[PDB]
Amino acid sequence: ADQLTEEQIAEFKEAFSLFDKDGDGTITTKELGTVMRSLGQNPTEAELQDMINEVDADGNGTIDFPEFLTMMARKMKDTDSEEEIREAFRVFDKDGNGYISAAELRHVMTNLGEKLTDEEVDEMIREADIDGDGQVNYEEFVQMMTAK
Ligand SMILES: [Ca+2]
Ligand SMILES: [Ca+2]
Ligand SMILES: [Ca+2]
Ligand SMILES: [Ca+2]
Repeated sequence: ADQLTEEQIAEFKEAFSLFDKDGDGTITTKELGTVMRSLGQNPTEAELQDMINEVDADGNGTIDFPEFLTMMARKMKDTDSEEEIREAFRVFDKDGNGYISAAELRHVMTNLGEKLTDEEVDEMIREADIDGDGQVNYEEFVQMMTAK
């Protein structure tokens, strides 16, 4: 589904409180980055406050529960395993040997649902593309899909 079930909201409520250091109803930068460090990442507060601000409904820069449900919905629907990402990466890569070229990426993301033109594909790539090679790799892909 796109919308959450009473079981998932329940648990996104149990997670919400668990994360909260003060015990209020707002998550800060500091609170969530501590979980993000334990789940294996390492953003800074700054890199946190960025993605906080985008997803803020009210605007305030602290995370309320309907914006955690909006966050974690958008997470939990998309990501399965991480293994799902990998196999879907090497579904997208036509030959399969490494990289999804601009060409390959256009065609399969156009078959998926939004129609992309050349420059729409280039632009998706370019912001994430470290080599400047015009291809999207697995770490660039995982970075790219995270962003827009
Ligand atoms: Ca708090
Ligand atoms: Ca807010
Ligand atoms: Ca390829
Ligand atoms: Ca690249």
